[PDB]
Amino acid sequence: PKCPECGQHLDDPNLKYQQHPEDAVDEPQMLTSEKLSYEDSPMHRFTSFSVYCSRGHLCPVDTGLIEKNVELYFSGCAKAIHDENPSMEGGINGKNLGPINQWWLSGFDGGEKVLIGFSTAFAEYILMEPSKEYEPIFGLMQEKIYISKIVVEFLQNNPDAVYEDLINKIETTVPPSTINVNRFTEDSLLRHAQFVVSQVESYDEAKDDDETPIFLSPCMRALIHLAGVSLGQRRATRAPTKATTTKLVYQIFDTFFSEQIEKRRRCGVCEVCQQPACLKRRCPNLAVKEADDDEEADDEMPSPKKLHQGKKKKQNKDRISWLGQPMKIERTYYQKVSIDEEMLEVGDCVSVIPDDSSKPLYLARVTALWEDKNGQMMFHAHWFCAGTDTVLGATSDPLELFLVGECENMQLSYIHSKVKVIYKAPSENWAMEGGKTYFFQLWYNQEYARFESPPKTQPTEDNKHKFCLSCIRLAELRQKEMPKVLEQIEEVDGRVYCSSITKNGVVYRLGDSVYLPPEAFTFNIKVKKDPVNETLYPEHYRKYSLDAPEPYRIGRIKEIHCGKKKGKVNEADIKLRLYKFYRPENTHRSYNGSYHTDINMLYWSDEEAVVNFSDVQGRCTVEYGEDLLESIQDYSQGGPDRFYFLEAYNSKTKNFEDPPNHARSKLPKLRTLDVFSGCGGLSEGFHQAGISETLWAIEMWDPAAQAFRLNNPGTTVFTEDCNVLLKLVMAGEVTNSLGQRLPQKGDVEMLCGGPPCQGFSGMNRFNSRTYSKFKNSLVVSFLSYCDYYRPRFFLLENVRNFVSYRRSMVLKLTLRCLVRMGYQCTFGVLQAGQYGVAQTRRRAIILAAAPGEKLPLFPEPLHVFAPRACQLSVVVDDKKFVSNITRLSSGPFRTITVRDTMSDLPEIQNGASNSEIPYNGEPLSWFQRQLRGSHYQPILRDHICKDMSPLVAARMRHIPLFPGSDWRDLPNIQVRLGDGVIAHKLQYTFHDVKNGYSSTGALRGVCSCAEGKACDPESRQFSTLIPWCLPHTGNRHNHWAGLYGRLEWDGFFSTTVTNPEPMGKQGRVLHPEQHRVVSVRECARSQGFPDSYRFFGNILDRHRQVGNAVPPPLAKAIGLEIKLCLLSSARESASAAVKA
Ligand SMILES: [Zn+2]
Ligand SMILES: [Zn+2]
Ligand SMILES: [Zn+2]
Ligand SMILES: [Zn+2]
Repeated sequence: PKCPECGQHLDDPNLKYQQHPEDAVDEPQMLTSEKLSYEDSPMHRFTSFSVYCSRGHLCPVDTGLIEKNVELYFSGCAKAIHDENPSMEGGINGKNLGPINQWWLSGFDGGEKVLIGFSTAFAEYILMEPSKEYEPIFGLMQEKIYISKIVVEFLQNNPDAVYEDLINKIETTVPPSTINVNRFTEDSLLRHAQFVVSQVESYDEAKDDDETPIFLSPCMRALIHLAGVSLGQRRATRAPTKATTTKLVYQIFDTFFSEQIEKRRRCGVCEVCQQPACLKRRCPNLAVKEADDDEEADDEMPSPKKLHQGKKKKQNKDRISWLGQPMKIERTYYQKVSIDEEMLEVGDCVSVIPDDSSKPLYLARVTALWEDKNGQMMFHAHWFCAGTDTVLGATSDPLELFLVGECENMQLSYIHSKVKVIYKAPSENWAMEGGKTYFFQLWYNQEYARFESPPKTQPTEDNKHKFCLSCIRLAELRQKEMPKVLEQIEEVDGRVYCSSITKNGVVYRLGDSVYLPPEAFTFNIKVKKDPVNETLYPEHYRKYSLDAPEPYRIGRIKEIHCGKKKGKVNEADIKLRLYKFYRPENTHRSYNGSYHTDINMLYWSDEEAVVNFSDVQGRCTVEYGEDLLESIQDYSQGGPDRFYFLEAYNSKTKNFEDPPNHARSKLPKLRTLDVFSGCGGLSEGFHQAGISETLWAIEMWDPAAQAFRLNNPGTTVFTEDCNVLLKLVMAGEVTNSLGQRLPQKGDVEMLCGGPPCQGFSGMNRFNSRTYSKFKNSLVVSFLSYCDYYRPRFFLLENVRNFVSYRRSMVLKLTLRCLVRMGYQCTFGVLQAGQYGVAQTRRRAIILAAAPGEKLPLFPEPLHVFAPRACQLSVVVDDKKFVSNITRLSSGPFRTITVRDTMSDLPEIQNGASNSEIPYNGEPLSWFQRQLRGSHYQPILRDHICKDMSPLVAARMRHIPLFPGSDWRDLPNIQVRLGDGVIAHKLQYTFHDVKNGYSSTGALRGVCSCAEGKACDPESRQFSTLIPWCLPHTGNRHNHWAGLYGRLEWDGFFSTTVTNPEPMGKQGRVLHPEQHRVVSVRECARSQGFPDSYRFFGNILDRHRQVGNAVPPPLAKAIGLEIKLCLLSSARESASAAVKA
């Protein structure tokens, strides 16, 4: 019993038949009425409507029957186009009104004007209210339509919105009384995914701009993949931001566009492709792939080859003759001047023509001039680097050269011409200056991509002739790397026993402690599943289609025994006898040691080991706790590489005895402005490192600016657009609107900030479209703040991919900009997890130091972390750039786990709303002890989590506790959803040709596409415990591994969480044990925020605050590198005040 025209089942109890009114005259006759008074189709209103098949069954319109060619007829009261009355008053009745040509919509912009309309070969109709009988059908259609309105209006306002932003928008929208639904959930969006998506695509075709289609925003692409959407199904129709630049900054971006600015695998299958300068044949399937592809980068390639090592051509010899008297005599005889038709003097610059493999004319500075024992007239060439050959490439000034550590001896014959090379030195008031020939400003380090201030070491009279800065640089480096013996005692055999040695500029005496790889030495050693019920766990079959290393070994120096090279000591074969230290985990305690133990603590062991000095990783202080003048806490925080012991451990007895007797015995706070401050995470870390004071912050979002105020009372927190506050200082205004005191030149010592990269964040080459955005971006505004203020220190923090955006053009242009201003600058990727947080998050960091200060290094990882997460290198124009970081893999401390992070917090349930609750317990882990304080605090603030819908909540309760459990572990069971609502079972009705049958011979398919056919809609199940969408799109998305996943106690957070959603893109977000999502505080702990840190606004505002922040431990680490630059520069002036 099915309809041969509309398909509807006759046994369906919701089926209804059409009932005509009397008047009911057919379409043509109805249309010739005087009740009626810009298109060749009469437009009229239409109330009390009903849609039906030739057989008379009331029909939906949204179901695609019209498209499947099925003739649909209608009836009701036709009224006048201006008549707003939804009653059958001023109107004629019509019946079986001509087969519906197509249906349409309008009002996707202005007011709540969403009008539904029908089109017939006779006329156009603007549907008013439906008939009694047809009302429920038009009712479901009304829902579908409202959701589509919310989505479209939200996307016009908020493009760039992420999946979690949409879910919140939908969940939060209060539908009018007229809609039969109380509120829309994620379950609704998934149910009407095909409708919504096809409507969002329709809006794009309809109103036309040069702007990005709305179906391509992140939330929309996330929906398309998660739900099983078929793109391309067509339907219905109906001044730019200016950056406050400085002259300098403007010209860089201006003089880049005005140069570099130049100018397809379509699916075929879709309805868009299957249609014919008219063009709107833009394949949605290709568009999605392209947009998804543009979001991915390339993370290994060899060390870049050193320049100037190619062949050179010789110039013809006319007259080459020395002028003046020899400067010195060494087998070699130096001279101040030489003749080569014209005059060349020690210190001039020359051009050397190479074997033109690209034709780039080589440039050098004439270091020395001499005549070798064979009468060959030589010169030493200290090579220059063309800007187009530094990281900068094409963006650089073509007249700009750079100093390098590249120099070689050559015959005077290679010289083609003497070249004028000017040093563009900084002014006396370079700091107050904010707004032809070859020149150079900086010294470039190819490997690490550091532009720094020229050495400024002047020639001694002993080497006034031979003076090469590259030779001096190489010298220092070779002698620092060198393993040399400082003081030697007495030899036994052919091995000399010493009291002190050195390497990497670190001095190692006897009794000092050392770091070593875990493979250096050893300690004293130690010594199958059953079938699943597949009817109950039908998705578990999907469960099957390198971890963190060990921290350093530690030992105290007993002997420095050595070897002998014929005459003296064999500097290479320095050996070390050491006393082994155990970490509580190394001990029989193992994993049970590592919990409550101070990350700092060790145990003494009379055990001995011999290793090479070449394996020593560094020095560290291991002291006895009872022979300490301060408390362990005071000691441990006092400085880096500080470890302690209070007991000793006998491996044989497995006992802890007291240790033996032989085991015993101002900083300038830079005045900071933090643009795009947030709640102050970066300001916090920098405050902890002691290097700063944040007196000014700029944050446009009220809840964040409020939260920054709470935590920094001394700060002037501006909430105006930074572009306005800049135009205001560049006008002499001393105060803003509220009368807040504007910072001026000299006030700001350090400038930091995280500029958003809104409309250009993508990997492909620039366009007219993408450049436009970047040209006036906050990156441009931020660089301008740097140019006007001329701060001593600068930091631009961002997502790691900032380094790869637009073929690295965002990075290259940022560096070029810093260079034109005259700054020492560099870049690097850092992994948050390596500095003490239970989270994998990389960040691009752009450091800059003013001429006069020194350019800081990137900090050495303090924590051992998984290698997969620590991919720190950057490819720029197919050359591999690396930072000064040496600790590739290892480090002094064990990883910080989710357990360390939150194992102390008291239980909370889903929807937990009390912001101020007792702790109900003491801290457990070392980490917890740190963020809580070494005292008593009563209140636990922000241990608050989202009230998830009864459906989500029920799923969370059914996720098991075993580490690694996600949605694949859910049971296929009916659950009473708190209210009247009942979460039903997922029906397996299709074959999965690729996945086979279950162990019970059951089907695994959930949609017709599992069999290779097209999707059959309304095979689409909703309000199921196992979400229908997941088996639907599983095979193409790695079985959505992690979705509804609980964090592992031993694990970490996947990324910075800003809004936890179980089917989102922010990773495993459920609590390891409790039937809820991670709390605001749990996230704050993942970010290494002290427990006393304050947040502001509603729950979501507090989640976004926490998640948007730079983790304070990463900022402390960076801050401490600034510490060394300050200390080092403060003592350099002091050891020069004496010489003056
Ligand atoms: Zn029918
Ligand atoms: Zn297509
Ligand atoms: Zn040299
Ligand atoms: Zn399907």
